[PDB]
Amino acid sequence: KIHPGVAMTVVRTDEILSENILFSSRASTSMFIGTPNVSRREARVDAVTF
Amino acid sequence: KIHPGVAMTVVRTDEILSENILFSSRASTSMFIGTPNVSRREARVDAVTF
Repeated sequence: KIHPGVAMTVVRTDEILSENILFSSRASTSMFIGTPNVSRREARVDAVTF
Repeated sequence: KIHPGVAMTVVRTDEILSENILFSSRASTSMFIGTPNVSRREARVDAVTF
């Protein structure tokens, strides 16, 4: 319990889960909504994936 | 530059980029041409290749 020649400086991060409030005024962004499209990704003989 | 007792015959190949005139007579072959088939290969959601 004797002091060495140097002194340290601890640095740490503290993760904090926080409920936020998001605001955005009207007429903020314009959007284009496209029609959905379906296609087979992996045509397994047991079960077709879509 | 003394001529030795043996004679030599050099042989070299010369590759030549030529042009060829092709002929055929009237009604040489008979092209049976069928109607082509169409197969959608890539069912991509951006542009489809047939």
